[PDB]
Amino acid sequence: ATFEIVNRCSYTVWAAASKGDAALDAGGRQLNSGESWTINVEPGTNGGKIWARTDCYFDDSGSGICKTGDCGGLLRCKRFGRPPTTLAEFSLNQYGKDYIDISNIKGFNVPMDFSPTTRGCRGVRCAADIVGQCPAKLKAPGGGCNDACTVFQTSEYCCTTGKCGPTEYSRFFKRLCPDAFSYVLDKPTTVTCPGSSNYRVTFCPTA
Repeated sequence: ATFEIVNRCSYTVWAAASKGDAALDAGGRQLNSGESWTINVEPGTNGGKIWARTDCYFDDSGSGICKTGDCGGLLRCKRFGRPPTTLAEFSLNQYGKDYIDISNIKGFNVPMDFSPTTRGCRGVRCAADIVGQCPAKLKAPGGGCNDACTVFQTSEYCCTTGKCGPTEYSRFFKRLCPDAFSYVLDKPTTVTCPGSSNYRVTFCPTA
């Protein structure tokens, strides 16, 4: 599958793509405002994620730090990033179908649209000003709005027992972005697409 990753933000982001134990394609790249990066994701990829990182500094060797979404200090991510990270999530060619969603379960840093570029399904978007409206106790100093599990580490927020309900914090994310996951047992907002669809992920789709 092809993913086009587009930075429509007025600021530079460092895109990342990983399935948790490996990079997808190159794994990461700098995107200046307006730049597009096309990657190729192997069919059958389960549990892939794409996200943006902000305020990064990398040396020549591709080693450094980012204020949101850092993946162990690497430009080319092999593992998932540090919250807060708005997440584009996908599993491809699962019994004939692709499954895509946006998630705020690991917080929010950059607004996002995640849409197919081929026919047969709809896209999803979370583009509200979640950082500006973020509850005081969830604000991340480096930027972004943390999820409550990251901040408080309780069974209820992290849904550790497999039983949990919505919370005042999850409802905040859900109010602002109804089409994104707001906690682990949220009513699924997953979209089913034809297997082997292609996609575009746009950072800052409205601005």
